[PDB]
Amino acid sequence: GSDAYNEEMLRKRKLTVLELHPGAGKTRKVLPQIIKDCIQKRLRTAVLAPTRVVACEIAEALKGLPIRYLTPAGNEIVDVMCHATLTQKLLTPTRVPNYQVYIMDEAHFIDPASIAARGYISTRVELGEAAAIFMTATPPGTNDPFPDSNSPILDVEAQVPDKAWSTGYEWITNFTGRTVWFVPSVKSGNEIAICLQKAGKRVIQLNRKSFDTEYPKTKNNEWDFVVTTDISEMGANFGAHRVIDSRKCVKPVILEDDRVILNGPMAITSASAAQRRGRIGRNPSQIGDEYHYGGATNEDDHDLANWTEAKILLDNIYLPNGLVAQMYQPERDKVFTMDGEFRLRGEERKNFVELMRNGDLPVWLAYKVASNGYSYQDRSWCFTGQTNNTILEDEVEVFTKTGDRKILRPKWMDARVCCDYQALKSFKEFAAGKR
Repeated sequence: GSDAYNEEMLRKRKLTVLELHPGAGKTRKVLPQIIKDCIQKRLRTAVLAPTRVVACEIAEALKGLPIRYLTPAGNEIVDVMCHATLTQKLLTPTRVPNYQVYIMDEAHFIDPASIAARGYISTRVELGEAAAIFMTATPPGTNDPFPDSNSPILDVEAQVPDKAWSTGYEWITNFTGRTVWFVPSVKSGNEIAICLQKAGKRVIQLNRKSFDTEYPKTKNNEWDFVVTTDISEMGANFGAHRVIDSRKCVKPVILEDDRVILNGPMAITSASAAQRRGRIGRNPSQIGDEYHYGGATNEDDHDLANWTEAKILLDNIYLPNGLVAQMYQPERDKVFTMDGEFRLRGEERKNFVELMRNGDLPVWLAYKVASNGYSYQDRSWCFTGQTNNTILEDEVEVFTKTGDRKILRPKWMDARVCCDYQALKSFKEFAAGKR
């Protein structure tokens, strides 16, 4: 694919993918060119970043242009927001400008709200109401683990250990410079960190929890190893020389529409493998950048909660005249449910929104509660299943809004609300009517 923008990509019915090499040297000389042109042509433009990190990067690039920065809360016709901000506005009937132009950065993001916004955007574009530009090193549909790069990358199939080692693995410990090592879980990373410091290496550990505090500590490069989960596949830049990829993740997976579990280690998609690899090969300067990788790559991931969630969101975004919001074309092969299967109506839909918005419940859980006639402030469903016992140690008592010391045992189990301590406590709060 190509990285070259031209102004013909802004006429209505156009959907373009700019396949950019990872670097600031293109996205942040390109995005401004597109935005200047949208201003030149008086086009109501929406610019969509995956995370808060990438929006503050986009804002920097566009400083001194008339841009409005949106959040969940007059001369500017160009609005910057998170993928999730768009999808939220769509779900919760809040007025959104008739955007003639959507620019989605990291348009591979496999996050329920991203998929669903790609679905809505592509639909509007098909109908002749808008143009769209999706920017991504790894477009949906592509299946290439080793894409184009800025510098050459040396790709190396290798024995990569998932726990500490005493002997062997000279290649890992010899290395002069700087390594990003992608792991499935923190515990696996913890084990590997300790092994590394028992070879006098210095290791920053990045995960969803540690990220905001530790990501900045790597910016000054006084480290030999960053040991990271898939948090670092998106909006995370390093001065590294090589990448070691286990080629594994842990994902929320649906078993049985009756249980979501966190299943791993399993094999990552080719997009994830490309993004992990994509931390190196960024600077034409640095030529001996390497990528040592473990297991194989797998695109059969229908099981993932994320794909059912995206579809739940999409079915609940409304369009005039019996039109059907479909997924971006390359991602339709992931949805197996009928169009409008998950559509909720009136009371059920308002509760669905409030349970995600004010409830902080996963899309899947929120759907299951609203699906079954249950209201926002009714929490009876938390204590009226069986063998769905959440446990601290050995059985979690809770002190309700209205009396009892009821035992917590919800009708539906989502691992994502009892996988942490902050997760569980937050879910305890919820059963207890206390938000």
